[PDB]
Amino acid sequence: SGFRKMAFPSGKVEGCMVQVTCGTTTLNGLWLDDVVYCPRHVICTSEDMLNPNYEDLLIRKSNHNFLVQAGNVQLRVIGHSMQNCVLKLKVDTANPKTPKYKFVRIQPGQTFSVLACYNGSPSGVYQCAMRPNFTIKGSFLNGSCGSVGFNIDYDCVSFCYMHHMELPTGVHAGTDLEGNFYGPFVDRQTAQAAGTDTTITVNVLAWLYAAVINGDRWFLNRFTTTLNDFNLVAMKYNYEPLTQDHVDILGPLSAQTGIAVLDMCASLKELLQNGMNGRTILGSALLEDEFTPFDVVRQCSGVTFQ
Amino acid sequence: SGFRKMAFPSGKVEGCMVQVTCGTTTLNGLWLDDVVYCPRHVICTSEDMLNPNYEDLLIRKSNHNFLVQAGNVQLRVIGHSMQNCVLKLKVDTANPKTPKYKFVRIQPGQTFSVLACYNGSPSGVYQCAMRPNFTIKGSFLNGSCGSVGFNIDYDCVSFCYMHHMELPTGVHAGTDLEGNFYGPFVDRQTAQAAGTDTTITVNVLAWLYAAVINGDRWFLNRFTTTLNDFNLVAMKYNYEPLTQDHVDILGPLSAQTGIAVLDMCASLKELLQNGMNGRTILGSALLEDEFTPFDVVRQCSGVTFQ
Ligand SMILES: *[C@@H](C[N+](=O)[O-])[C@H](C[C@H]1CCNC1=O)NC(=O)[C@H](CC(C)C)NC(=O)OCc1ccccc1
Ligand SMILES: *[C@@H](C[N+](=O)[O-])[C@H](C[C@H]1CCNC1=O)NC(=O)[C@H](CC(C)C)NC(=O)OCc1ccccc1
Repeated sequence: SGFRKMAFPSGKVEGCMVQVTCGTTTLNGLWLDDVVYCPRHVICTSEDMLNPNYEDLLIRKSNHNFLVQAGNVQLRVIGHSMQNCVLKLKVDTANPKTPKYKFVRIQPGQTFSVLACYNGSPSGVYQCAMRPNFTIKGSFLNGSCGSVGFNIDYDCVSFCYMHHMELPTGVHAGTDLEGNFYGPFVDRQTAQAAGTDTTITVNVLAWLYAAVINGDRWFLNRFTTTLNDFNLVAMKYNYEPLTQDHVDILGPLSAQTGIAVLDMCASLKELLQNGMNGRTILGSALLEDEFTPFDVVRQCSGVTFQ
Repeated sequence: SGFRKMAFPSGKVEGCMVQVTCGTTTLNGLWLDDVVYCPRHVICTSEDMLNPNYEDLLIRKSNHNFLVQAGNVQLRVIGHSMQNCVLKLKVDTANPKTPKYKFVRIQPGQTFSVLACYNGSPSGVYQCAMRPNFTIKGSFLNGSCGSVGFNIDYDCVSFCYMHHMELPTGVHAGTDLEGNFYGPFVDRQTAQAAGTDTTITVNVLAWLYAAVINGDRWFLNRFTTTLNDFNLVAMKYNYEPLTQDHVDILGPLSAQTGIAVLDMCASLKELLQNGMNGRTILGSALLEDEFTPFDVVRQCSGVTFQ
């Protein structure tokens, strides 16, 4: 028993991290087969940052301008292109540690693991959700750009995130591995504010099922609700609407615990209206929204990779 | 910026996990050089568990009785011994992925990363503290025994924990890699209760410094306290006494922020006596005690491994 914010094992991704330097800027790249992927802002200087012209900046760069190191091994760059906000550096050596992989664009509300890197060396690993406003609440300092987000399914690494920037509010924004930003953000030091965030309702319900599976059941009340009546309460507390698709995704947890999803909704309604009155759930004094239903089933059933 | 419960990258440890089966029980082992380390209760059956006689049980086992697999590769066992509560299985193949490593016995209040494994395959990674009562608050199911705890310092893996059991209260207990239990626990299904737990005061102070470094400063008050006056308040709230050694360990964070440790103690005193009145600190509605001062400096300075 027990329930923790668990990251995926990072070993498959650690083998792909390199250091990319162009001029004085050094940041991380992802080395898969004979390609290194990194944020295109590696080619900016201090006072390009307001509105860089990335195409003009790249045209002035040759292959030798890019210094790529995998540990203490130099990788020779033999070609470069730009795809949206990522650079693709073709190198003369394929990564012998390239895992089975996929590039995925994740939906808001989904979770992934972040491998935070500096100078191409891993610092740590933690679990993040793509917030409804397309930001993540991470831990990133100068030098962390090109750190990636991923999920593992059996033997396959699904890369979903590459780190580019921190908004003046302290939340984080980045791209998929095709270099399209999540949300309405640009790789410029400009005015750009995150949308109002909302709480991921299906995740909160998943975590309450996790609480029940682990023996924390004090919040279960005796009532039921309709989906429409629940959603009127969700709206008032800045929660996302619960859809029939979400009800269906919670079906396995409902079955395991014997608690109908609309009965769990009535318990959540009471928590939102009344608070927790000093009580914790799975050691938290707040309602947790960064566990998906699939995260809960994985952790509560002991799903392994490969 | 930002502050997350960050685990160490797990790749160095993932390469050492194997499956050990003796009879019907399958669990995890740690494969370093030509030795596999695993909990000795792999040799028990269902109705040995109340008071197993491990020496008599092992005497009945030969090398072929132990089936060890590293992925889909069988490792042939060529010798076995027992050291305290761990088995050491000598194998015919040295692990080619053996990292630089050390066996350490950690002190209560220190943190480590856990790589949760089933059938010798990694499931996930999370950060734990050794509680003052020598338990950990983990996430472990049947099949997780032999999962290990570790810290990484540069290139060196310090193994500190091997998982053996869950107490009837839902907290977790295990050994160092010499097979000595942390705390007064035994590898028997007997009556054994954890001591009353206490909150790790130096860690709470470290996390309040982390909050200040990341811009969450609402709780800083204008007062100071003496160490003796602070400790009278700590005792009442079931916090550990703060020692001069702890004051000294908090010196780097004090310097960075300009807040004297006894000034931070006066802010913590007010939080304990008055509560947070619905306010969060680094997204938490409770005082967090599973970050060491060294964890905070590592995360806030971007320390990498190798
Ligand atoms: C990565 C750049 N790199 O590693 O070279 C960096 C991401 C960091 C900065 C601190 N927190 C992060 O998440 N990205 C940028 O610096 C980015 C560059 C633009 C061309 C997109 N700008 C940015 O994030 O500005 C905000 C900021 C900078 C420095 C400290 C705090 C916030
Ligand atoms: C590991 C055993 N294994 O993998 O084969 C297991 C640890 C688990 C059980 C569920 N939670 C854990 O942390 N350890 C034991 O089963 C242990 C064996 C004794 C000989 C020490 N006994 C034990 O933990 O009893 C409590 C328990 C068992 C099963 C479910 C919940 C609690």
